[PDB]
Amino acid sequence: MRPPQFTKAQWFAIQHINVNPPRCTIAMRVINNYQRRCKNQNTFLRTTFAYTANVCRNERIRCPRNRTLHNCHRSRYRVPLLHCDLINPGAQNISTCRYADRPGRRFYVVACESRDPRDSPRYPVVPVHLDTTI
Repeated sequence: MRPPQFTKAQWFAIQHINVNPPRCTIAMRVINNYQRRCKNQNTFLRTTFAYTANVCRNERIRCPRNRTLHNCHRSRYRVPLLHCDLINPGAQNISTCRYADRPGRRFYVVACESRDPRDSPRYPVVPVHLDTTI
Protein backbone atom coordinates (compact mmCIF):
# COMPACT_ATOMS: atom_id res chain seq x y z
CA MET A 1 0.00 0.00 0.00
CA ARG A 2 1.27 3.60 -0.42
CA PRO A 3 2.69 4.89 2.89
CA PRO A 4 0.53 7.79 4.09
CA GLN A 5 3.49 10.16 4.43
CA PHE A 6 3.84 10.15 0.63
CA THR A 7 1.63 11.68 -2.00
CA LYS A 8 0.89 9.49 -5.01
CA ALA A 9 3.55 11.43 -6.92
CA GLN A 10 6.07 11.10 -4.10
CA TRP A 11 5.41 7.35 -3.95
CA PHE A 12 5.84 7.26 -7.73
CA ALA A 13 9.19 8.99 -7.24
CA ILE A 14 10.33 6.55 -4.52
CA GLN A 15 9.46 3.66 -6.80
CA HIS A 16 10.42 4.96 -10.23
CA ILE A 17 12.72 8.02 -10.07
CA ASN A 18 16.39 7.54 -9.26
CA VAL A 19 19.24 8.91 -11.34
CA ASN A 20 21.74 6.77 -9.41
CA PRO A 21 19.92 3.75 -7.98
CA PRO A 22 21.87 1.06 -6.12
CA ARG A 23 21.87 -2.56 -7.35
CA CYS A 24 18.24 -3.81 -7.58
CA THR A 25 18.52 -6.06 -4.52
CA ILE A 26 19.42 -2.98 -2.47
CA ALA A 27 17.32 -0.43 -4.33
CA MET A 28 14.21 -2.55 -3.86
CA ARG A 29 14.52 -2.69 -0.04
CA VAL A 30 13.26 0.90 0.45
CA ILE A 31 10.09 0.12 -1.60
CA ASN A 32 9.67 -3.35 -0.13
CA ASN A 33 10.24 -2.31 3.49
CA TYR A 34 6.99 -0.34 3.44
CA GLN A 35 4.53 -2.93 2.15
CA ARG A 36 5.92 -6.07 3.78
CA ARG A 37 5.87 -7.65 0.36
CA CYS A 38 8.58 -7.89 -2.22
CA LYS A 39 7.40 -6.27 -5.41
CA ASN A 40 7.57 -8.75 -8.27
CA GLN A 41 8.84 -6.25 -10.87
CA ASN A 42 9.90 -2.60 -10.74
CA THR A 43 11.57 0.01 -12.95
CA PHE A 44 13.74 2.96 -11.86
CA LEU A 45 13.87 5.73 -14.46
CA ARG A 46 17.33 7.29 -14.32
CA THR A 47 16.10 10.86 -14.62
CA THR A 48 14.70 13.52 -12.30
CA PHE A 49 11.09 14.11 -11.31
CA ALA A 50 10.69 17.35 -13.27
CA TYR A 51 11.37 15.58 -16.56
CA THR A 52 8.66 12.99 -15.87
CA ALA A 53 6.18 15.67 -14.83
CA ASN A 54 6.90 17.26 -18.22
CA VAL A 55 5.67 14.08 -19.94
CA CYS A 56 2.23 14.80 -18.41
CA ARG A 57 1.67 17.58 -20.93
CA ASN A 58 2.01 15.25 -23.93
CA GLU A 59 -1.00 13.80 -25.72
CA ARG A 60 -3.44 12.20 -23.33
CA ILE A 61 -3.87 8.51 -24.14
CA ARG A 62 -5.32 5.36 -22.64
CA CYS A 63 -2.78 3.62 -20.44
CA PRO A 64 -1.47 0.84 -22.74
CA ARG A 65 -0.96 -1.65 -19.88
CA ASN A 66 -3.37 -0.66 -17.10
CA ARG A 67 -6.23 0.03 -19.49
CA THR A 68 -8.70 1.17 -16.77
CA LEU A 69 -6.91 4.55 -16.68
CA HIS A 70 -7.31 7.33 -19.26
CA ASN A 71 -4.75 9.83 -17.93
CA CYS A 72 -1.55 8.43 -19.46
CA HIS A 73 1.11 10.20 -21.46
CA ARG A 74 4.00 8.75 -23.45
CA SER A 75 7.48 10.22 -23.23
CA ARG A 76 8.95 11.64 -26.42
CA TYR A 77 12.49 10.49 -25.52
CA ARG A 78 14.43 7.49 -24.29
CA VAL A 79 15.65 7.59 -20.70
CA PRO A 80 18.22 5.27 -19.10
CA LEU A 81 16.64 3.00 -16.52
CA LEU A 82 17.17 0.05 -14.20
CA HIS A 83 14.59 -2.72 -14.25
CA CYS A 84 14.32 -5.19 -11.37
CA ASP A 85 12.80 -8.70 -11.42
CA LEU A 86 12.14 -10.67 -8.22
CA ILE A 87 14.12 -13.93 -8.42
CA ASN A 88 12.97 -15.73 -5.30
CA PRO A 89 9.26 -15.42 -4.53
CA GLY A 90 8.79 -17.26 -1.29
CA ALA A 91 11.76 -15.53 0.30
CA GLN A 92 11.24 -15.95 4.03
CA ASN A 93 11.96 -12.28 4.82
CA ILE A 94 11.75 -8.97 2.93
CA SER A 95 15.50 -8.44 3.38
CA THR A 96 16.19 -11.73 1.57
CA CYS A 97 14.33 -10.93 -1.63
CA ARG A 98 16.83 -10.85 -4.47
CA TYR A 99 16.43 -9.18 -7.83
CA ALA A 100 17.98 -9.55 -11.26
CA ASP A 101 19.23 -6.18 -12.58
CA ARG A 102 18.29 -5.27 -16.17
CA PRO A 103 19.58 -1.85 -17.24
CA GLY A 104 18.09 -0.30 -20.37
CA ARG A 105 17.38 2.93 -22.21
CA ARG A 106 13.69 3.23 -23.23
CA PHE A 107 10.65 5.43 -23.78
CA TYR A 108 8.15 5.30 -20.91
CA VAL A 109 4.51 5.96 -20.20
CA VAL A 110 3.03 7.61 -17.08
CA ALA A 111 -0.42 8.32 -15.69
CA CYS A 112 -0.84 11.83 -14.29
CA GLU A 113 -3.10 13.73 -11.92
CA SER A 114 -3.49 17.19 -10.56
CA ARG A 115 -1.04 17.52 -7.73
CA ASP A 116 -1.80 16.68 -4.08
CA PRO A 117 -1.86 19.75 -1.79
CA ARG A 118 1.35 18.28 -0.29
CA ASP A 119 3.11 18.15 -3.66
CA SER A 120 5.44 20.95 -4.72
CA PRO A 121 3.49 23.81 -6.38
CA ARG A 122 6.18 23.60 -9.10
CA TYR A 123 4.12 20.80 -10.69
CA PRO A 124 0.41 21.53 -11.19
CA VAL A 125 0.18 18.04 -12.71
CA VAL A 126 2.28 15.13 -11.49
CA PRO A 127 3.03 11.55 -12.54
CA VAL A 128 1.42 9.03 -10.19
CA HIS A 129 1.99 5.71 -11.98
CA LEU A 130 4.57 4.12 -14.25
CA ASP A 131 2.49 2.29 -16.82
CA THR A 132 5.16 0.80 -19.01
CA THR A 133 8.47 1.14 -20.83
CA ILE A 134 9.28 0.36 -24.45
